[PDB]
Amino acid sequence: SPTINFINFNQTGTCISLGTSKGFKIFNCEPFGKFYSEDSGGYAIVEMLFSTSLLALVGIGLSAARLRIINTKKHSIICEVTFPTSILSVKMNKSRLVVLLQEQIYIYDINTMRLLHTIETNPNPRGLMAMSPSVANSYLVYPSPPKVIKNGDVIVFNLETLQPTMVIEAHKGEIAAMAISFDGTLMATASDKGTIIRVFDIETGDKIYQFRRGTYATRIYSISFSEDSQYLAVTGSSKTVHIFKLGHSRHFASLKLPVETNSHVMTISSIGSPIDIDTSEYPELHEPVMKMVPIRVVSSDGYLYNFVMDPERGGDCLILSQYSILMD
Amino acid sequence: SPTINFINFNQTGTCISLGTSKGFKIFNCEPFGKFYSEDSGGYAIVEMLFSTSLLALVGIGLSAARLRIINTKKHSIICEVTFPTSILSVKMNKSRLVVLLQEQIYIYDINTMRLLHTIETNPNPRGLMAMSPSVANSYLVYPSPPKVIKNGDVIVFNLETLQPTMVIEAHKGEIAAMAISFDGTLMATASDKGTIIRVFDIETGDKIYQFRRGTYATRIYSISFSEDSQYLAVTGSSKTVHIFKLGHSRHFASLKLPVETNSHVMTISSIGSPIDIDTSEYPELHEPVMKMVPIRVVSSDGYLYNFVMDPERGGDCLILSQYSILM
Amino acid sequence: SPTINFINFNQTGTCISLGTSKGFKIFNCEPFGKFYSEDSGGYAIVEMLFSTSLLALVGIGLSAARLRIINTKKHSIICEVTFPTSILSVKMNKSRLVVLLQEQIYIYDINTMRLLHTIETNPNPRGLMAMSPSVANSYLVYPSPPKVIKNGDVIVFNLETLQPTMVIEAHKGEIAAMAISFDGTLMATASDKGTIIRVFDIETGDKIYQFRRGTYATRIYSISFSEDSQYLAVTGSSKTVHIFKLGHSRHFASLKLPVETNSHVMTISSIGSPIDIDTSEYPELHEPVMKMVPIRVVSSDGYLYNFVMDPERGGDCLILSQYSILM
Amino acid sequence: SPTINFINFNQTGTCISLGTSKGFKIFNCEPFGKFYSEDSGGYAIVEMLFSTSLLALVGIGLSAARLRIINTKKHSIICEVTFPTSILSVKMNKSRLVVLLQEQIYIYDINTMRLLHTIETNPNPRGLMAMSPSVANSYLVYPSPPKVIKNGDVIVFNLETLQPTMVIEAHKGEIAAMAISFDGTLMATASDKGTIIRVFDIETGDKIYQFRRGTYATRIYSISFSEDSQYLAVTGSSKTVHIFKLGHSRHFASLKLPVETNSHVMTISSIGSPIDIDTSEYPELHEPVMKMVPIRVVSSDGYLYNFVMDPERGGDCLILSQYSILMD
Amino acid sequence: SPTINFINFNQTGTCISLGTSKGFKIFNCEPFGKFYSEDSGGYAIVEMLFSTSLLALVGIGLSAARLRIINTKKHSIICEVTFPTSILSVKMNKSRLVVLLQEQIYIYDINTMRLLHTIETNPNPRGLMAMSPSVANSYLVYPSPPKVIKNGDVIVFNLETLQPTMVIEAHKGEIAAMAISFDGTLMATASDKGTIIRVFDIETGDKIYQFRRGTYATRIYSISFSEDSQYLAVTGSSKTVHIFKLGHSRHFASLKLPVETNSHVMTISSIGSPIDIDTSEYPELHEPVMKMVPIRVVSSDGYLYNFVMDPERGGDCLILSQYSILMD
Amino acid sequence: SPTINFINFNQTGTCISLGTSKGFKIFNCEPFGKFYSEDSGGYAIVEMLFSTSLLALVGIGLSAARLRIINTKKHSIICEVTFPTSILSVKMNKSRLVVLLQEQIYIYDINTMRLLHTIETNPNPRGLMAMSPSVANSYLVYPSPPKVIKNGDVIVFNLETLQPTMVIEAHKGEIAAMAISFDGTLMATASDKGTIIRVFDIETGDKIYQFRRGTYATRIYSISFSEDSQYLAVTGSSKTVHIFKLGHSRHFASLKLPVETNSHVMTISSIGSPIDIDTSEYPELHEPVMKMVPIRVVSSDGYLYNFVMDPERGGDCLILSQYSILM
Repeated sequence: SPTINFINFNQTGTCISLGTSKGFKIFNCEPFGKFYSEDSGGYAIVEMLFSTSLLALVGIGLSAARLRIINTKKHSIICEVTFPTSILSVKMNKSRLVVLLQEQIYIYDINTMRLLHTIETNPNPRGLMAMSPSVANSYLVYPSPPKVIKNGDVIVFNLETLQPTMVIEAHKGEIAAMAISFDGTLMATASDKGTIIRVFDIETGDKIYQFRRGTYATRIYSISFSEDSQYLAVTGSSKTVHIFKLGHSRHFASLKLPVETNSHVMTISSIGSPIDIDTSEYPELHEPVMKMVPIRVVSSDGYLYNFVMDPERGGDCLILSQYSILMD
Repeated sequence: SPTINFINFNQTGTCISLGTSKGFKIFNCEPFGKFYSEDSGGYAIVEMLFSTSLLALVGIGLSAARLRIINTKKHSIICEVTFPTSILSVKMNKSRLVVLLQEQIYIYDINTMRLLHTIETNPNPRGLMAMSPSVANSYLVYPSPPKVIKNGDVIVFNLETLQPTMVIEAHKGEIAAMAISFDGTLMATASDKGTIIRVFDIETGDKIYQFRRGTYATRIYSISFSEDSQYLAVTGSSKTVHIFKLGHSRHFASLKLPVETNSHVMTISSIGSPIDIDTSEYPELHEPVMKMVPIRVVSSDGYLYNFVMDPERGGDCLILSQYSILM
Repeated sequence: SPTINFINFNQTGTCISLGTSKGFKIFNCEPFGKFYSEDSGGYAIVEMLFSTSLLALVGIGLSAARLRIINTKKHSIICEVTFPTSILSVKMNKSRLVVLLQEQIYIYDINTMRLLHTIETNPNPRGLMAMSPSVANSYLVYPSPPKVIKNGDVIVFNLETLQPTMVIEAHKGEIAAMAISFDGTLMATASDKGTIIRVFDIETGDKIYQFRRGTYATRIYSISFSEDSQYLAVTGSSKTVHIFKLGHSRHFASLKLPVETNSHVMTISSIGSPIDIDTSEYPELHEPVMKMVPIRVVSSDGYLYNFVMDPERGGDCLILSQYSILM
Repeated sequence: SPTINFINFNQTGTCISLGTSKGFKIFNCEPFGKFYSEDSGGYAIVEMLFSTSLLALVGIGLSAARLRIINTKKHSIICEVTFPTSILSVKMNKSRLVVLLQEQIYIYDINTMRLLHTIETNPNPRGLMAMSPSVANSYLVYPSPPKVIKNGDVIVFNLETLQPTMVIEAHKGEIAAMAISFDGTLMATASDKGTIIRVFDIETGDKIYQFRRGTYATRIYSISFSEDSQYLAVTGSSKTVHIFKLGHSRHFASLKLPVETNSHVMTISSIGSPIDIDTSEYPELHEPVMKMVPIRVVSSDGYLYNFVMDPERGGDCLILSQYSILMD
Repeated sequence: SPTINFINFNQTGTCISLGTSKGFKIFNCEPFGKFYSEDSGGYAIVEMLFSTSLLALVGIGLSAARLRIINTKKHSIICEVTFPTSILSVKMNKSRLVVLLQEQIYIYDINTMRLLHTIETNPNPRGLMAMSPSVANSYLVYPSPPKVIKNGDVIVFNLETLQPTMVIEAHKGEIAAMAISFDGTLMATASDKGTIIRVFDIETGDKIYQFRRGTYATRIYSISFSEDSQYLAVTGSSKTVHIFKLGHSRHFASLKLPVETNSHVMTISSIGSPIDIDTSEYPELHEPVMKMVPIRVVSSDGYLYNFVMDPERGGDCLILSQYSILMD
Repeated sequence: SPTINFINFNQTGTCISLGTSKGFKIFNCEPFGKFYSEDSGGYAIVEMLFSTSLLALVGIGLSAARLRIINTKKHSIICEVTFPTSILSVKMNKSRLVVLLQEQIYIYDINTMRLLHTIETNPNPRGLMAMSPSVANSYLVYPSPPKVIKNGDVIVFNLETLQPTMVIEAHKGEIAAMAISFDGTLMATASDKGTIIRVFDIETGDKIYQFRRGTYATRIYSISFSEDSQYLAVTGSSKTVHIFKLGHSRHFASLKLPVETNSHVMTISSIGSPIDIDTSEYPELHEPVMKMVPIRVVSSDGYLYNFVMDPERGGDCLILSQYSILM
C-alpha cells in the first residue's frame, strides 16, 4: 500500500481527489468509483475545479516549486508555471487561480492564465487559505502575523477588484484553520489552541458565532462548511469530528471513528445535502424513510467513512459503511 | 535663475530643502540662512530628517531610479540603492525609511539600512503617501484603488510590526493628498476634486472632522498639520491657501498671496508655534505684544511668504515679509 | 600598489582612464595631472567620451553585467542598466553608445539613452569591436565567425541608419584586434597570429595597405590610429611597439621599452600631433627646435613612457621621460 | 464556399497546399486528387516539405503566434512552438526550418528541432523571404530596410554556417517580392513599383539579368523560378502573368486569365518540366506531338488554370483546362 | 516469441511474407531487412504481388471470411470483400485476383476489382491451387474430386477468357500439392502419398516428367518451381528437401536441415538465379569464384536457411548461414 | 386453333408432349390417341420421362422461372421449385433431372428431388444441352463459349460422379444444336451456320463422322439419334429434313414436306425401329411386305407427317399419312 500525501474534496463535496507517492487518484462519491488515475510520481497537491476535467498538480519534489495544470479528459497540459519556492497551497474557483508560497500570494485568472496580482504577506509556514468558490462573492482571506497581542490578524482580500476590503481581528493567537462558505457570505477561523471557534461575516466583519470546541487545547486539522451553510465541520488530533449548527456554543453532533483506527491520523470531512434513507434496513432507534444528513470523513490512512446525522436529534452519529481508498 | 523641481520642509517645519536642475540647497527658517548647497546635477527628490545631517537625493534622470543617502556634515555617502523604476516619493522618521515606486513600496530601517518589507499596491502615478514622524505611533498610509464606487480606499500600515492595521473607506473619488500629524494620531485626505477635506483618527478609524474647501472644485497641491495639531493647511490652484482649525466646515483663515504672483505656482506651506510679535511696528488693527501664529508659504517660483494668524480673530491674514530663495 | 585591470585613452588621446581593484582614476596627458578618482570598488571597464565629464563604469563582479553612467563633474548618476551576462566592451561617440556581450550587441543613443537596436552575433569571447568617433561616418564593425576557411569575417554596421553596409572577408584566421580612424574612413584588423596587419577602406571595402609585423607569430594587444591617420600603432607580447606609416610592409619605426620592464605587461599606445621640442636639451643626433611626433605608451604594470619619432628618419625612437601612474 | 487564406506550391511544384477559414487541404498536380484534408479551423500558413508527410500549420488566430508541425501520415504532432508575435512566413528545406516575425528571424534544424540562430532585422510588415531548397547551397535572404537612398538592401544569409555572406544593393525602393532558384544559384527581386525585375547571382553578388515588367507601376504578388532555372514567373494585380526567359528585357511569354475572373484576385504560379502533348487533340495553329512547358496558375478565388508554352515561339499561351479547388 | 501461421514467398522469390498471431511482417532476401510490419492481430493469409506495395490480408478469425487489400506504402485500404465461408487460399498475378473457399472459386480483376467469374468445384478441404504469374499464359488449375479410380482430376482453367481448357487425369489418388512455373508453361502435382511427382505441360496436356520422391509414402508440404524452370523444389514431413532437375527419376540434390531442428515443422523453399560466390571464404571441397544456385528454406518455427547447389555435381548442399525471422 | 410453343418426343420417341398458350397435351404415336390434357394456362416447357406419368411444367410467364413436377395419373404435385431467372431447358433420365438457366445449370436427383450440383457456365441464351437417357452412361454436355477462335467449346459433364470428364473443341463457331444417342455413347454438334455436322465419341473424344448439310448455310432447329444409333436426323429452315447414316458426308435420305406447308415452321423429327409395311397397298416402286423405317415429323404449325425410308435405297422418302394435332 503506497503512502498518500494529500486528500481533498472538490468545492461541492461530491468528488474526491488524492495524491500518493506513486501517483494521484480521482474518485466519486454517490456512484462510487475510480474516475481517473495516473502513476507518474509523487504528488503533494491535487486540486480540481467543479468537475470540468481541470486539475492542479504539484510534485512532491515536477518539483514542489513547479505547478502543472492538466486536463484529464484531453490528456494534455494547459500550462506550466514555476515558482521560486515550494508551493504550500493551491485553491481555485471558476474565475481565479491562486498559488500560495510561504511569504507570497500569486493570483491568476483561470481563463486567460495570465498573472494578475501579487501579495507580499508575512511568513505563513502552515499554508493557510480560504477562497469563496462563487464568482459573485469572490473573496480570499489569508493570515497577517506580525513580523519579528495582534497575532491573529486576517486580511480579507477581494479577488474581483484585487484590493483588500478590511482587516479582521480574529484571535489573540496564531490562526490554525480557516474556511469560507459556498456563497462567500461567512467565514470561520480557529487559533492554534483549537479551543474556540469564531465565525465572522465577511461582508460586514461582525463576529456572528463563537463555538467552544472540546475541553483541553488540541490541534485542529481542517474546517469545512456545509453546502447550504447550515453546519460546520472540524477535525482534530483527538480522532473525533465535531459538527456545529449554524442555524442559530457546544458542538451539536459528534462523529467517533472506529476504535481500530490509529489516533495519529489526519481526517478531512464534508457535509452533503440531506437524503432519504430507509429505516427498515437500518434500526436507528419509525417511519419507513426520514431525511438524514450524509457525512463523508476520509483519513490519511486511506479509508472513507459514511455517517448520517439527524438535524433535530443530532448527537452521536450512526456509521453506515466504510469503504477503502486505494482498493475497492 | 535655475528652475526648481522640489521643495519641502523638514518633519518639524524649521528647515527648507530644495532641488534645482543644477543642484540642491538647504535653508533655515527663523535665523534665515543657507546651511548647505552643491551644484552637482538635477535633483528631483531632496528629503531631510530632523536636521541630523541626513539627506535622500534622487537624480533628475544619478538616475530617477537611483536613491543616494548623503551626510552633509561629513560630505560622505552612507549608501547607494537602485530601483527598477523611477522613485515617486521618499519620507522618513527617526526609525524607518520609505521609498515608493508607482506600484511598489519599499520600507527600510533608517539605522541598519537593510530592507525590512515590501508592499505590492495598485498603481499610484501621483506618488502619494503620509508618514508619521514619531516612533511611538509610526504609521504609513497609502491609497489602494481598484485595479482595472470605492475608488478612495486607503491602507493604514503599521511600520513597527510591518503589518496593516485597517482599511479606511476615505472618499468616493481618487485620493489627491494625504497628511499625518506629528504624533501620528490623525490622518487627513483629499479627493481629486478638492471640495471635501476629511480627517480620520488613525487608531479608531472614525472620521472626526469634515471640511468644505472653497466654492468650486479645483486641484489640491499638499496638506500639512501644525506641530500641536491645532490647524491644518491646504494649498490649491486658486492661488489661495486655507487654514482649518482642528480645535473643535468652512476654512478658519485664508492666505491671499500678492496679486503680482503667477497663478501657475506649486505652493506648499507650514504652520509654526505661536510667537510674540510687536504691534508697535505692525499696525494690526493695542497691547505692545500679542501672540500670532507664523505661517511660511514657499512657492515653486522661488519665493517665501511670511504670514500671521490671530487664533481668535482668524480671518484674512496679514503678510509681513518676502524673501527670495536662490538669492 | 593596487592591481589595475583596465587602461585606455579617450577618443582624442589627450586623457587617460584607468581601473584598479579598489577604484578608478582619470589623468591628463600634456599638463599631467589627476582630474578625478574614487575608491568605490573593483572596476573592469572605465570608458570616457571626449572629456565632457561622461563615464561608463562596470563593476569587477556593481556586477560585471551592470553598467552605470556617471557624470564626474556633477557627481550624479545619469542612468543604470543591467544585462543578462557580463559586459565585454563599451565604446562611445558623441552620438551612440555600444555595449557588447559575448553574443549580443546593444546600441544606445547617447542623448536619450533609450535602446535603438540589438544585434545577435556569433560568440565573441574576446570582446572585440571598433567604433568610429565622428558622427559624420559613424560606423561599428564586429567579427562574425562561423558557428560550430572563412573565420575572419567582419560585419560593417552603420550606426546612423542601424543597418549593416557590407561584409568584409578580412583574414583566414580569427580576428584579434580592430581599430577605426578618427574620421571613420579606415578600418584595421589583426589575425590571431599577428603576422599580417590589414587595413580596409570602409566605404569601398578594398584593402588599401598590408603590413608585416615582426618576424614570428605573437599575440597583439591593441591597435590605434593617429589623429590625422598618418601612422598606425600596434603593441604585442614581444614587449615591442611598432609604428606603421599610412602616408603611402615593414614597420616604419619601433618602440623598445627599457630592459628592466616586465615582459608580461599589457601595453596600449597612442600617437599625438607633432610638437616643437628643443634639440639643445636633447642630443637627438642641429637646429634649436624640430617637430617630433610624441608617443605615449602606458603599460599594465602602471607606468607611462614618452617617445618621439622623426617622420623622415623614423627608425628606433628615443625615450624622454617616464612617470608612474598610481603615484 | 468557404474563404481561403493561403495557397502555396511545394518546393518542386508537383503538389498543392491550401488553407481555408474552416480547415486546410492538400492536393496533387499530375494525377490530380485531394491527398489530405482536415476541417479543424482557420489556417493562415500551410507549408510542406518535399512530400515526406511533413507540414507546418499556423492558425488564423492555435493562434497565429503558435506554429504546429503535423505529420499527416502518422496523424501525430511532432512539436509545438510559440512566438511572441504573429508569424508572417514559414519556409522549409530538408535541412532547416525558418520562422519569420515582423522584426525577427528564427532558424531551426529540421531534424533535431532545436533552436540554432536568431536574426534581429529591421521591420518587415510584408513577410518577405526566399530560401534555397537544396542543402548544398542553403541560402536565406531577407530585406534590410533603414530604421527611421539605401532602402532596398537585402542580407544574404548562409544557413549552413549561420553567418551572413554579403549585402546586396538590390533596389532604390522597398523590396516587394523575392525568390531563389531550386539549386540556390540565382536570386530575383522586385521593388514595390513592380516595373523592373532584377536577378542577382547569390554566390558572387553580380546582377545577371534586369527585366522590365509592364508599362506603368503595379503591384507584384509573387515570383517563382522554374525547376530547371530556365524561366521566371511573376504575377501582379493586372490579372496577367508574365514569364521571363533566363536562357540568356521584355517578357518572353504572357498568360491572360479568362475574362470572367475578377481583377481583384491574388495569383501564384509554377512552371513544370516540359512534357509531350498530342497536337491532334489540340489545334495549336503539325507533328503529332511536340514538347510544351506546362504552367499551373492558381488564384485566391479557388481555381486552377493549366497553360502550355512553346519554348521557341513563346507569346500568348493557350489554356487547356480549368479545374476548381474546393470541388472536383 | 509469437506463433506464426503463414509463410509465403512472392511470385519471384526475392521477398518474404509472414503472418503471426499478433500481426504480419514483410522481409527482403538479398539485402535482408524488415521492410514492413503491423501488429494488429492474428493473420492467416498474407499474399503480395510483385512488390508494388499490394497486399491481401485474411484474419485468423477481420474474420477468416473477410479479405482485405491494403497498400502498405499509402497505408490505406483499397477494398474489403466478404465471403460466406472461411477463405482457404488467395493467389494473385498482375491481372487477376482469385479467392478460394472450400467448394467455390472466386475470380476478380486486380485493376477494376469487380467480380468476373465463379467456379462451383467439388469440396477441397486442403485449399490447393496453382496460378501462372504471367499475364501471357494466365492459367489457373484446381483439383476436381468426385462427389460422394478417377480421384486425381485437375481442371485447367484459363483466366484470360474465363473458360476451362482441358481436364488432366493427374493421379489415381487425391492431389496433395501443385504448382505452376513462372511463364505458365509447365505444371507439377503430387498425390497424398508423395511417392511420385508428375509434371504435365499445361498447353498440350502431355506428362513430360515423372519423378520418384523418397522410398516410403510421406506427406508433401509444398512444391515450387525455379524462376528459370530449371529445378523443382519439394518439402515434406521428413525434414528433408529434394530438388529435381527439369533440364532433361531420382532427386538431383537434397537439402538436410540441421539436426537441432524438430521434425514436426512445415518448410517452404524457393530457388533463385545463380550467383557467384568466393571459394576462398568457403572451402567447398579450386577457382576463386564459381556459380552456385542459392536456395532459401524457411520453416514454420521462424528460421531461414541459405544453401548453395552446384548445377553439375548436385548432391548434398552446403549451408552458408541461418538467419532468424522475428529477430535479427 | 391456339398457338403452340413447345413440342418434343419422349426419350424413346413413342410419345408426344406439346404446350399451347392455353394448356398442354400428351399424345401417342403408333395407336394414335390423346392420353392427357389440361387447359390450365400458357406452358413453355412440357417434358416427359419414359412414360411413367411424370412431367415437368413451366409456365409461359406459373411464371417462366417456376418449375412444377406433376404426376398425370395421380393428378397430384410431386414438388414445386422456383429459380431466379427464366428456365431455358429441362431434360431427364430415370436418374437425374437437369434445369438450365441462361448462365446456370441445376442438377437434381429424380427420386429424392434434392439438389445435387450447380454449374456456373458462360451465358447460353439458346438454352442448348444434351442428356443421355441411360443410367449406364449418364452424361450431360453444355457449351462453354469464351466470356467477353475457340467459340465452339463444349463441356462433357458426368452426372453420376458430378465431375466433368473432358473438354471437346467441337467447332470454330458457336454451337447451335446438340444430341446424345440413347446409350450415351455418341454426341453430335452443329455450328450456327449449319453447314457441318460433327459427331464425337464421348468416352474417347475423337470425332468419328463429319457430315455436310445442304448447299448453303442455314439455321438448324434440332438433332436427334435413332434408337439403335443407325441414323441421325436434322431439321432446318430450308423446310427440308435430312437423314445421315451412322452405319459407317452427304445426307443419306431427305424428307421433303408438302409444298403447301408454311416455310416458317419449327420442325422436330424422330426415327423409329423398322416395321413391316404392305407393298400391296402402297406402290413403293415387289414382295408383299418389306421393312421400312418410319419417321415422324411434327411441325410448329400443328401437323404430324409420317415417312418411310428404305435402308438400302435411301433417297427421297415417300409420305404415307398426315394427322392434325389439336384436332
